[PDB]
Amino acid sequence: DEIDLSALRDPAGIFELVELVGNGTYGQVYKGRHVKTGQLAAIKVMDVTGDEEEEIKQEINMLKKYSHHRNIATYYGAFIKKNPPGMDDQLWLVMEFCGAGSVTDLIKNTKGNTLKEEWIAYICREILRGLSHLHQHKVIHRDIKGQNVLLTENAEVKLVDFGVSAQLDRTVGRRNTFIGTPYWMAPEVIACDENPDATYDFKSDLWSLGITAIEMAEGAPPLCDMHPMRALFLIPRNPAPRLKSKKWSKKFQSFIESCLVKNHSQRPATEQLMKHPFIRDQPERQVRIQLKDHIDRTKKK
Ligand SMILES: CC(C)n1cnc(-c2ccc(F)cc2)c1-c1nc(C(=O)Nc2ccc(N3CCN(C)CC3)cc2)c[nH]1
Ligand SMILES: [Mg+2]
Repeated sequence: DEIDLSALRDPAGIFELVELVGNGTYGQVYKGRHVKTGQLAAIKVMDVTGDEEEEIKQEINMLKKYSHHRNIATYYGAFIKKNPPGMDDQLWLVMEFCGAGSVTDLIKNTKGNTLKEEWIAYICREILRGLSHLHQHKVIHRDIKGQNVLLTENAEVKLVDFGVSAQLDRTVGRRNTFIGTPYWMAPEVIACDENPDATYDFKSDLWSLGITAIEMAEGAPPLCDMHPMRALFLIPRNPAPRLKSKKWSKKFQSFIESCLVKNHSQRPATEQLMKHPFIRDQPERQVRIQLKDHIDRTKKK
């Protein structure tokens, strides 16, 4: 796990920045086009500062090792633009371009800001397959949310942004860093803010998945109205958030119930959530026509 950012080549005459599509923890993410081929790629540009140096090395290594997986946006390589001595250099991280954008963007471009149970089931399983791969390699994402779940032109689900992700040595290993997006953060993660003896593990990603499912169902996560600091206080003490409507199937209500167990000890693991009827029983690996058509309607207008 040794990266040198000196032997990296200049991106001039290879990739160019077309438009800004989003941002990722540290950096601004662009739609990059290859100068010759016209091949599209997601490119995160960020200043190589001493404060965010080891956190960028962490990301690259994690992407080099695990991004091959079909449910993780594939890392191609890195370039660097040299600013004059004393100034910070621009690091370019090139990656698979997810043409349809984020789950959050699909929600906003759907009637009543609510997705079908069958899309939520499909996406939730693809996220679980991505998380299962990561957790098996002692990885915690620690920032699972609609914004970090992207879709390709083929409506293939991809996890992105390993900027606040943890690499563990031992299987039973634990973390204590208060990090993530407040609305999606698990209670045992939020505990670490004030309590210095509090520790968490991979289970925290399965809570965030639970909130991401509610995000897809209702259009936004629980406590999205109030201030993040006003939300961080209630998550640990309030009862597990549920779906407002009862029109949702009993199996989908059961999946949110399984995901959002506040006590991480009683919470099911990744492999257990895969066997849950909501994940196991779906109409799969061919029939995603509705999604591919839904994003084609967005392309026109
Ligand atoms: C931003 C995301 C949270 N992110 C954080 N960090 C990295 C990243 C990028 C490159 C690397 F090498 C490493 C990390 C990434 C990352 N966004 C992508 C990506 O493809 N994003 C994308 C593409 C298209 C859209 N459109 C919006 C408008 N219309 C509806 C059409 C679609 C929106 C967003 C791929 N990776
Ligand atoms: Mg991949």
